Amino acid sequence: TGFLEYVLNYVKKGVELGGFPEDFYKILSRPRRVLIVNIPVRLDGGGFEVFEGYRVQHCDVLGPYKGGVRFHPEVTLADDVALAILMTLKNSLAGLPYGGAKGAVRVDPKKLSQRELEELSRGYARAIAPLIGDVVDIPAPDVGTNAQIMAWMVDEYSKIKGYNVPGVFTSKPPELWGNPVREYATGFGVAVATREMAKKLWGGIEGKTVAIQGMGNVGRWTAYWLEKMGAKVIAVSDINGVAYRKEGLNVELIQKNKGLTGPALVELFTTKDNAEFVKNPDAIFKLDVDIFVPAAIENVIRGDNAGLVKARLVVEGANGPTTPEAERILYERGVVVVPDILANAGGVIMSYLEWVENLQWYIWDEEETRKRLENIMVNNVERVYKRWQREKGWTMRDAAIVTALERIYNAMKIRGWI
Amino acid sequence: TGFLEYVLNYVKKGVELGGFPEDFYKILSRPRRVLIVNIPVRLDGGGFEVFEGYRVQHCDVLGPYKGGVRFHPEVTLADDVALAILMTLKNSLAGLPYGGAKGAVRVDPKKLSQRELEELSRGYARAIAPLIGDVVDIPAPDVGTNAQIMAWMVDEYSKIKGYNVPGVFTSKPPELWGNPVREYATGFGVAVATREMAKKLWGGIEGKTVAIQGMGNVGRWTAYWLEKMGAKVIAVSDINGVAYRKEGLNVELIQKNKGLTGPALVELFTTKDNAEFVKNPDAIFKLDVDIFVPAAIENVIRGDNAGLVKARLVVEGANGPTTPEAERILYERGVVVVPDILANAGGVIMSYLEWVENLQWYIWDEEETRKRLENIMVNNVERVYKRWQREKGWTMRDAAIVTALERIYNAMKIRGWI
Amino acid sequence: TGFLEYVLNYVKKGVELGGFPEDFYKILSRPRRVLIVNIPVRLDGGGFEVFEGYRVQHCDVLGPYKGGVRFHPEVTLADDVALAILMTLKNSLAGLPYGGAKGAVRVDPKKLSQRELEELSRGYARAIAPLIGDVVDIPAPDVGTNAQIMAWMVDEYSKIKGYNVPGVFTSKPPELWGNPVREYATGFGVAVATREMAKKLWGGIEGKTVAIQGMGNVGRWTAYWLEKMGAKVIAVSDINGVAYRKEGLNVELIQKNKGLTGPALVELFTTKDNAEFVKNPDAIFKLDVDIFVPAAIENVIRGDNAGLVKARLVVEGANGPTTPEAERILYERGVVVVPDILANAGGVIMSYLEWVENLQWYIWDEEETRKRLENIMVNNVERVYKRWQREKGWTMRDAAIVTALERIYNAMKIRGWI
Amino acid sequence: TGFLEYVLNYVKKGVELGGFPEDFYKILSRPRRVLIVNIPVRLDGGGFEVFEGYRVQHCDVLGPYKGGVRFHPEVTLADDVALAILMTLKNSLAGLPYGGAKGAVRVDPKKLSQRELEELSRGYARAIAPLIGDVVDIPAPDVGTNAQIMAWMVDEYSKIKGYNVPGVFTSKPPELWGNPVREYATGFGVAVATREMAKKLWGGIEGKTVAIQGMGNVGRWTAYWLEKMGAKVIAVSDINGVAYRKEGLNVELIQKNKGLTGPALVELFTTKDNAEFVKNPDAIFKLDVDIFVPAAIENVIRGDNAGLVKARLVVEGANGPTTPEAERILYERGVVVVPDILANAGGVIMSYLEWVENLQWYIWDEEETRKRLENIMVNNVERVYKRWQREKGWTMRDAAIVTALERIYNAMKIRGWI
Ligand SMILES: NC(=O)c1ccc[n+]([C@@H]2O[C@H](COP(=O)([O-])OP(=O)(O)OC[C@H]3O[C@@H](n4cnc5c(N)ncnc54)[C@H](O)[C@@H]3O)[C@@H](O)[C@H]2O)c1
Ligand SMILES: NC(=O)c1ccc[n+]([C@@H]2O[C@H](COP(=O)([O-])OP(=O)(O)OC[C@H]3O[C@@H](n4cnc5c(N)ncnc54)[C@H](O)[C@@H]3O)[C@@H](O)[C@H]2O)c1
Ligand SMILES: NC(=O)c1ccc[n+]([C@@H]2O[C@H](COP(=O)([O-])OP(=O)(O)OC[C@H]3O[C@@H](n4cnc5c(N)ncnc54)[C@H](O)[C@@H]3O)[C@@H](O)[C@H]2O)c1
Ligand SMILES: NC(=O)c1ccc[n+]([C@@H]2O[C@H](COP(=O)([O-])OP(=O)(O)OC[C@H]3O[C@@H](n4cnc5c(N)ncnc54)[C@H](O)[C@@H]3O)[C@@H](O)[C@H]2O)c1
Repeated sequence: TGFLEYVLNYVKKGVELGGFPEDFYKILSRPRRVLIVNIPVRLDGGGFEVFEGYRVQHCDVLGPYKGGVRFHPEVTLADDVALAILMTLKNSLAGLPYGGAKGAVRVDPKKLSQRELEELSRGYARAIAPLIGDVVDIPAPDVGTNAQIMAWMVDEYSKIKGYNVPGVFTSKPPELWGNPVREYATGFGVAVATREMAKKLWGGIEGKTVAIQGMGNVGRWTAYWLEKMGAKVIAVSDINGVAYRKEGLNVELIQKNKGLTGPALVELFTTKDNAEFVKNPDAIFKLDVDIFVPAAIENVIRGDNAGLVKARLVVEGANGPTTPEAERILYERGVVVVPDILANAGGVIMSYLEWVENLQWYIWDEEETRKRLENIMVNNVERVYKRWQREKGWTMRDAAIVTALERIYNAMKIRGWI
Repeated sequence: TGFLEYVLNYVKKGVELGGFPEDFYKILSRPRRVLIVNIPVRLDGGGFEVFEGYRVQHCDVLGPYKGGVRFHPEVTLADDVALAILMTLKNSLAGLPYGGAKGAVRVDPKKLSQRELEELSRGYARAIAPLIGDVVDIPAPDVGTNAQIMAWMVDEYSKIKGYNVPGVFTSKPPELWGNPVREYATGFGVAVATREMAKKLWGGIEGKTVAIQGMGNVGRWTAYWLEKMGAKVIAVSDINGVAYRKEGLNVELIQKNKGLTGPALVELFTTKDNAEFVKNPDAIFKLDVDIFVPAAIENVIRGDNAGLVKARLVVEGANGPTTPEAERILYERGVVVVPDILANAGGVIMSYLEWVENLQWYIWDEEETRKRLENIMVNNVERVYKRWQREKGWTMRDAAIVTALERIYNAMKIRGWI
Repeated sequence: TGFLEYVLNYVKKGVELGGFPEDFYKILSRPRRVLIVNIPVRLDGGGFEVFEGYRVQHCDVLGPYKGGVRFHPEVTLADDVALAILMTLKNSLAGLPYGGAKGAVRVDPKKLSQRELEELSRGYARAIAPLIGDVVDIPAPDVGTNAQIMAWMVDEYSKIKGYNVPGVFTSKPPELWGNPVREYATGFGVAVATREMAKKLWGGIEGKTVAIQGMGNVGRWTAYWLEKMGAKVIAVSDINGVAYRKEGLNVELIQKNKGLTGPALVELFTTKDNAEFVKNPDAIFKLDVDIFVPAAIENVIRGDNAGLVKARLVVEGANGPTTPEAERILYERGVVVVPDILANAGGVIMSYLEWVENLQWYIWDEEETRKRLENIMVNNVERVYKRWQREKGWTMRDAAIVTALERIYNAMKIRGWI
Repeated sequence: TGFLEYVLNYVKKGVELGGFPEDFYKILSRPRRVLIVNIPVRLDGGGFEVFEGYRVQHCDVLGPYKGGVRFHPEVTLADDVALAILMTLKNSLAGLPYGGAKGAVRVDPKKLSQRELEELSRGYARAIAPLIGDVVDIPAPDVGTNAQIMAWMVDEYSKIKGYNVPGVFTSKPPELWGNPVREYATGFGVAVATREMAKKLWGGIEGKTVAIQGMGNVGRWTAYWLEKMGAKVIAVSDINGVAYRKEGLNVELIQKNKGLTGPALVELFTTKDNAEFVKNPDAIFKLDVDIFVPAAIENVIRGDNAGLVKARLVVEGANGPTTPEAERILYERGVVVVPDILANAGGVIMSYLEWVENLQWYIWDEEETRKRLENIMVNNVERVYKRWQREKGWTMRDAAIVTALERIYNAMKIRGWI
């Protein structure tokens, strides 16, 4: 109910800004339908154990329910219900024909063997099965789960139905009806998001400075595709330190090191390439750069350090890095931040594309996929802009919240729900 | 949560007496599946309100989930999960091929308008529709619901399947595939069970004196069917006092004045039929009668008054009339008490008989229905007695919880669940 | 294929006798449908294995398919196709609305661990699932299978549909929606059949010396129920020897000590009773009784010992105990041989009742069930008797088969199949 | 069974060369499902007849089963099971999400009328109906069948589902949701493969000499498109003889005179083209050419003529034209032979494209169809080629098989099947 409150405030805040009837907020604060279950599993080493899991199907209007499932020992309904609501605003803002769901299972995957894990996975999918499906609810991986856990579920559902049902789960192995672009979908998306921002602020991202935080799965690929567009990745921090380069770091090294972890991949720019290694994860901030990209964790661009920020553009790659207090501070100095909800939505858009491909049992090539993925992204930005520019005091954040909140309201009205 | 904690302890006490593995208890302690739903209703005044509702489905093994739904404001899942647990054992004990479930909806029906109520009922059914059917989960009425509500849910479900589904809900109007016996179902059972226990103890019931407490739906019908079996109903009470007649009360008046409220029945036994009267509804405990039948409210026989009970046999028509302490007190005095899970099951069994009739689109006459109900009841009273006499230091209560718990245990074994 | 070539002629014989068209023979020759599956099992004590299985579905005119499933290593398709054909005729003759089928899985159940057997059993039900159902095809146990295996199958199929499906497999545990009367269903039937025949040849079975060969399941209860009808059993054989007693073997002992194996039973007759023991299971043949009942195995009355037979009436309780050559001889001596397809059909009939009960989720008492079984058998022997006497030269065998080929034939015509 | 043992051995090698566990061979060896059915047909002036048919569904891992249905009198199960295993491998190699299946009906269509042939075709689609469907099993034409027959099966299936289900059968009439490109699919694919194989060996087909064997449906269109790619068709043969012309045969005569049989087209080259014509058809094995294409029958290049071919590149147009022994020879003589499983896969590929179009109810133009078709084949070639070089001693066929076994094995592992 902690995190939940926050979301209930995030959405409630948006409503007041969009002048929406209290009735609208009503049907949004409560999930449409929630299924709680207890999966019984017989440990290969031992006796019995029944795990409690669930699926949160928040809203349907734009299309089928979409959302990943978590496998963490400290999970609760309220958080996922709260998360599910967020998933509804994201898809809506992404311009996808998706609803918003979120599932979970209370267990520590690091306590189960391959047999016990696959056993639980199959069990969870078989349990919620009567309520999911390729056109009703398409679960996806999250925290504990991964492409492999999804695969087992896809297979379990397929045996129940008696035929192969690929579209019921997304982000599955390339060998099991999946699309490879998923590897850098979020990154490529972050790069396209920002590239479009510059084209409207400075006229183009070409030849611009870039300071990315976190060479994980987001930051890493955000730097690669960024340069391919015309940016200069001069800094790429991480837990250890940073990698400076006034000419621009050689990101092409990332293609031949897609498994060189994040921290080590930071050293690579120091050991192999010739770059300045300033051991300190708090330097990329004050560093004189055009664009700063926090693609690591949350609570990074707080108020106590908001002053250090030198970049005039902040594309939130990580989830909720800039605190509300900082959001204000940064906006009153010129620095503008792009709503993470919009920027890192490339992940969902990718799952969407995988899904569409599954329905017509046809897989597109990398080039093909990347283009549609980009096209959507490019069109999502153009939308939030018009709203943002047609209002004073309204931050990108607010523009994005309303824009999403407005698509849902619109659908519900036409549909005759309110 | 305190009531649940109470039901779980109750189950443990039984899991041990029967000597079942803890794994068995692991499967029963948690419900098989829960479906929380939020149905929005358009009120007359204003236009919007979303209600909280759900359907707990405890265990399958003996057959489809069965259980009523509660329409009450102060409702919580925990308590309802507990009821579904008790509904599972009760069905097992009754010999019915039923599972056990329980649904609820937080709302006060005495606040909604006739229209709004129908709208809510149809919304509840339509929301839980995918998880119910005449062979998967058959709901029924409870505290805030009645026959009329069942009717609105039967019609709704039927307009969803595209044809008539009479067995998807029991306890429905006689004019809508119901069975008139429901009126006296429970009372007829209490009477059948009391007679059987009387036989296996005194050799016969008739001539035996009976004192029933409460002239409600259970009590008034128990006092009527018991006299038909030979008993001698000499005393009946309600909130307004007690009606005594040594020669014996004329129960025929009950059938000639059913629906004549409860307290008006008491005064009726005084006006028409000559009967003494005392302005004290607690005098029935004092009476020196052979059999005492509490058919009103719980905690009526506490440890602070157990020593005032003369009766040698106590048959529970209501739920929880005897306190765990009063139970022991009386027991070590020679007074045996017949468990409610066994005695008042005449209502649950009747619903079974209605369901079976609905599946074959054939409704038996009243005599046919009665004979099938009497048969089941009698057989149930046998199974509990035989076991009760096998162990030592075992109360009737104990025998039921184990006998019902053992039928579920074996079911899960053959099925390969444990 | 030798057994199949046999059955095909067994039928062709009936076709020429009844004078049915050859087009009829054509359709009844080949099975309507045949599903072959390979189930991969992960041997616990090992790695992998792929078992071969199938399910033959012969004729559907009378109603849904009904046959048993064999778990045996020497099972071949052809034999089962032949077994299917016979099952269709047997179900027709039995006066049931069943089409008769057959199934088998090549394996030695006595070579697989319990965990392995369940897995295999569950895989067979899962594989053929798309072609079975409480109203399309209801399997049953047979040689390598049993009630427990039937349970695992019902269970599996049920987790596939999503709800409980009892009527999908018969001969299931009494605790899992089965019926007790199945214990002695076959025997009782043989008892009723011999009783009816004695009423048409001698006018009553009262005081008739009977000799039962084998004390397994059939002979065991055939002897017990036979006495209750007035007959008197003097001899009973088995692998160990023969129990003689002209006064009458105390059959009540059979119910007292059931499940005491075959050979042990013969001894019990020597211990508790004063029966005379003879070390030779071929003595029963030489005995001069009124009614002989072969209930052990096939090829018991061959053409080399037919003359030795003294009984005036022969009732087959086993499958094919009388050899063809012997049937011929046994007949030109005034000895009537009641066909196995008519006498031991008590088993199929009992499976039909259990089924009819599951469809209505209502279980009948042993009384109701026994009486119903008896009824069907009587009208069968009756129906078969009228035609037998109508023709000259015909053997009960002929009359039996022809009666069967007739009900199926009349059905195909009315439906427009031929 | 001879061909079955042959195909089984053909796949045994691959399992070894690839280093897969024997478990893989276990499950891949036996067909998952086998539906055998007997369709009764009422002959015209005649009477009755029951035709035997079946569908072998081998392996559904990469996607829904796919395979053709044969109408030949000399048909046997084993052979069809064998062919189904090949289809399973072929579909894998083709990079299509297709399983592998094969159907057959034992009959000689050149004996039945149109009315009877229609009744047989519909009865077959109707008999297997429960085990097929646009996402389960998509049959197709083969020896005794064609588009006309598929049309009848599609209609019979559509009247069973209650709506039009076009994607259940492929290679159906252009007027019936089909695609024209099917006409030259195989030949175009063979042409694309060789053109791609040339580039790797030399650097282009432009200028290279080509010799084809048989101007049927495969060779004919292989020659047409081959020339369009820079090739120089100097020899086209058939049963009637050969046609040489070092300058290059004008293929325009093919398209314009499409549907002019095989041999006739050959004469047309001797009449409307100054090409030589030698009676002896074996001459094609002497002409020194860069590329040779056997597109007529099997057993064309054996051990007795292997050492005579001049071509440095041989592309298998027909099925199994090159003898195992001759393969040994030709290879150790510097001649590379392109596996038929890979080369003529063009028709199976097109079959996939027709399907995709049916699922989205949209038909592309010839250009669109050919681009996707060309791409797939080009990609299949690369995959095989790249793996072929990674090992020594291996042959094109060797790498082709393993390339196919790998995609399947991988999917089975990720799925938990092994
Ligand atoms: N592709 C996705 O899964 C996805 C989509 C939704 C949103 N985003 C969000 O992006 C964030 C990161 O995701 P990811 O996939 O890149 O994670 P990741 O786990 O692959 O990488 C995170 C990186 O952060 C670095 N890091 C930790 N603390 C740091 C600090 N103080 N300063 C600098 N670097 C630090 C780590 O060393 C690591 O390399 C999350 O908040 C996530 O929700 C990711
Ligand atoms: N047939 C059923 O619905 C059913 C089945 C399950 C269990 N029982 C249980 O039996 C009890 C009564 O059910 P019912 O359907 O007859 O209810 P009811 O409302 O028809 O009647 C209860 C009666 O109790 C009387 N009463 C209350 N306090 C009393 C007191 N101190 N002394 C004497 N009379 C008193 C009331 O005035 C009323 O007439 C409940 O606890 C119920 O759950 C009933
Ligand atoms: N009850 C049924 O399931 C059923 C229904 C169909 C037909 N019948 C047929 O009846 C036959 C027997 O079945 P069952 O279930 O009673 O078998 P069972 O296995 O229970 O008992 C068979 C008995 O035959 C005895 N036996 C073997 N050889 C003997 C010999 N030479 N002389 C004397 N006794 C001998 C054994 O010792 C054993 O006690 C089978 O052929 C079966 O197919 C039975
Ligand atoms: N397009 C397809 O359907 C397809 C796909 C799978 C594989 N291939 C295989 O290709 C082979 C041929 O198919 P098609 O469609 O061209 O067949 P087709 O019947 O249309 O043509 C074959 C041609 O081969 C000629 N021929 C036979 N023996 C010959 C000889 N000794 N010398 C020269 N010519 C000879 C015939 O006269 C005929 O014109 C078959 O084995 C088939 O399975 C075809």
